[PDB]
Amino acid sequence: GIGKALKKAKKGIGAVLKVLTTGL
Repeated sequence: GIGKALKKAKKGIGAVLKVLTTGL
């Protein structure tokens, strides 16, 4: 049930760009 992690990940969205820089 990935829908459980993706739903909560909404709060950690800011992290989707914080680390994304390490490779971007």
